[PDB]
Amino acid sequence: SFETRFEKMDNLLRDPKSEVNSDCLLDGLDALVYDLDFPALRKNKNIDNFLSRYKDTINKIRDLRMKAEDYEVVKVIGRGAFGEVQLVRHKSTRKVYAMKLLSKFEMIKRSDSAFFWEERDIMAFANSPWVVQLFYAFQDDRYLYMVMEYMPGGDLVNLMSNYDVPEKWARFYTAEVVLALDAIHSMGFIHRDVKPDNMLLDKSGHLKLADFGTCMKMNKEGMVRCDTAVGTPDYISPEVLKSQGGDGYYGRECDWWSVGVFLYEMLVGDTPFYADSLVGTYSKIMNHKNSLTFPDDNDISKEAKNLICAFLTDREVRLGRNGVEEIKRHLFFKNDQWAWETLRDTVAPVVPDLSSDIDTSNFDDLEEDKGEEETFPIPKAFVGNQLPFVGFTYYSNRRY
Amino acid sequence: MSFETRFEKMDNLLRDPKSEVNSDCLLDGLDALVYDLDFPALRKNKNIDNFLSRYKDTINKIRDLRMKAEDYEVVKVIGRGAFGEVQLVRHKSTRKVYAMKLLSKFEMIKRSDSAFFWEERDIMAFANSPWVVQLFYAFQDDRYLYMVMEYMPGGDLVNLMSNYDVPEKWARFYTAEVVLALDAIHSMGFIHRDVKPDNMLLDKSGHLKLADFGTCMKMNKEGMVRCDTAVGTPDYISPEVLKSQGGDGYYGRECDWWSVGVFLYEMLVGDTPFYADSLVGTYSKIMNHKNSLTFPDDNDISKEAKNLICAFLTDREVRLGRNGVEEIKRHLFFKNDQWAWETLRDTVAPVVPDLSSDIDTSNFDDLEEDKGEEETFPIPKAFVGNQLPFVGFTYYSN
Ligand SMILES: O=S(=O)(c1cccc2cnccc12)N1CCCNCC1
Ligand SMILES: O=S(=O)(c1cccc2cnccc12)N1CCCNCC1
Repeated sequence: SFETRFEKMDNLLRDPKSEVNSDCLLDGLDALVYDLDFPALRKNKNIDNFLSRYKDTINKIRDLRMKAEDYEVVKVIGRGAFGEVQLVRHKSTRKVYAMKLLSKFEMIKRSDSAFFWEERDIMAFANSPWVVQLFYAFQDDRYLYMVMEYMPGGDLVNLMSNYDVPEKWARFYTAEVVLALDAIHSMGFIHRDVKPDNMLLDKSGHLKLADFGTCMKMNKEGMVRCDTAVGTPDYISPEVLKSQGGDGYYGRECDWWSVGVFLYEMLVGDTPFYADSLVGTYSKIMNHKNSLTFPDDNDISKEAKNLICAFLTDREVRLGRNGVEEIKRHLFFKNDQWAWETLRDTVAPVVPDLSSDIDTSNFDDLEEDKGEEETFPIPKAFVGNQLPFVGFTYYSNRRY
Repeated sequence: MSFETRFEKMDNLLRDPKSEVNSDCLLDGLDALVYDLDFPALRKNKNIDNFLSRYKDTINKIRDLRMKAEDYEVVKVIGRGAFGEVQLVRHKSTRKVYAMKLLSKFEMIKRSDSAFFWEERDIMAFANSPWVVQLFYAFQDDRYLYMVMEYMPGGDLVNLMSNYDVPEKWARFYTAEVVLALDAIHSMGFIHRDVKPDNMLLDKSGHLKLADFGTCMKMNKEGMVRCDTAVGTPDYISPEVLKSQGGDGYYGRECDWWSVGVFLYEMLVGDTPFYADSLVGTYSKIMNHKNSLTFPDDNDISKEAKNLICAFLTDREVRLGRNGVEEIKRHLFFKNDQWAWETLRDTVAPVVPDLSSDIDTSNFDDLEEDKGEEETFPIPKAFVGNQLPFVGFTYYSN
């Protein structure tokens, strides 16, 4: 029908998940002009003509659309390959955020994943108090930007370095993590990289997961097929580690194993598979059956040792293989301070005391500035480097 | 501007028809970027092979959903030449009759001239004047631009003049409607440059409208328009536009009035005042208009008619209409007791077409067969971008 058509087309233009919404189209055009405006390319009439036709237009667009200079960088609060994360204040709204920058070039400079789609998707649509929230995603010719909510409480790595974590606390966090992961699993993802670095605390001291660059959609059997291991040395599960071209087919248990590693570390202060060198940790992980030993410390409760072991074991017998409910029913969690379904409503073990909306006391210092890093080389022929990053923008068609 | 402002100015830009970034335009940019990239040679680049593999599913569905050629049933061709054929079409779904124009993307690309259509699209889509043929839909594909306009069943003035020995009363009426039409086009800030009987069409009521505006241009600060472009059929073209072969020339709107003069002479005489066997012949006689312009020894043509024709057919500097349209309207030739300017298009036309059906083409000559195998673009080894000149042409009405 002539009506049905105008409508479907209207929906494809609106839907916050359509590959051709205003966000995708404005991006598509923005990408083109960006990937054409080079003297070597302008030699071609069409290109030159087109660009002059859209010169005034494209410029007005880039001034109306969300851009980097719309934010006042309060301070850098995290770095990594592919880019950094900075405490920013939106110049116009005065609203404070944690904006994540991603070097378009760096990711293109061998990253073999396009990981950022998962992260954009999850943080933008999860709508879970366990997931860091993405408010805006925009880009330019050099960086991807992810305007997320700021977690003033800092990460769990920082917390652990400042306190000798008592069981009560360890229980609380392990519990919030378990609920957080369960929520991510519910969205149909295996996290694959559960670690204290990605565990952040809000202004109330409650946990949220950030950084989902390793998340991968589970199949109908609830499994994942991967020939190359992903994650972190200390926390990678024996199966994700051994994952080979021979198959590489594991379930969500790999996350629970990591939770065990997480628990062991809070109580002990060391990782269950620490070694002189990374490669040592590798051997100790595969040999978990023998390498998993607790130091002679009379303070790790029976239950704690039990759960840690229930997690740090071969997938087939690992606690969690039979849904999250069997983890929750473990004795280690048995307490008289909270119940699972109301946990994030109980008072946290460490509540941050913040001086201002931009208080970064719970984040280690970092240099700032650096000096504009090298990006793509000026094209001699049409390369189209902005094409892989079309539709990343989350601004014109976001969900409400 | 607040964040709310900025956000909304942008969100409205996506919905404005008069916007180059409207959703339709943007959808072109993508639709196009798929065509001028989906070549085995270009697939080598991953950013391309990936970009295309991602939008394959989507882009196809899009092209099928949007307004496409096979949405129209071609009733009969009613005009050809230029870069395509004007055909009588009935919308398959709405069952509405339209005059659809086609423009070979390749043909334009081939012989430069791939920018004229912007003016025509704009004027016919936004003029909103009864003196202008209306553009309802403008869509495209990889090969043709399409301009779904309103059908003018009364045919053109060329046809009318070939069937009647135009009397003065009639000549006056049409000259008057042309004058009003052009003035309206001038009001939008355009110099027409190509006023001729071919583009003068009559509606079902026998009233004039201008079609084909692919020669109009925006008047600069002082109301002029420089230009350098070859000239086809100079019969109606003015001395200034002619002496402007190469950009070495700025002319006013009075170039259109000269054409109106040519128009009037032809209706009353039956031939163009500067006709010659060759194009260069006509051109020469046009330049030597101070001497070449003669009237036959049959004083059928009235005093006023001879005056106006001469008032138009003269050097720009002294040409009638250099002091606004009002001095043309006040000419005696138009002095009559049948109509007044401000109500002219409300008076009964000298020739009202009698139509048999909504698809009656009796007032249009049968056209030949093209037999043409419209050449196609060659497979590019790099990025040619033969779609970029036609990006933002797509236009829909509400
Ligand atoms: O800056 S973060 O990358 C970071 C990522 C994502 C969202 C964030 C929200 N607020 C603060 C920091 C955030 N981060 C802080 C210290 C370094 N460890 C990783 C967590
Ligand atoms: O068919 S047309 O091309 C034509 C052009 C533009 C709009 C039209 C609208 N209705 C009918 C014919 C139309 N045309 C009549 C015959 C040949 N002379 C040129 C004008």
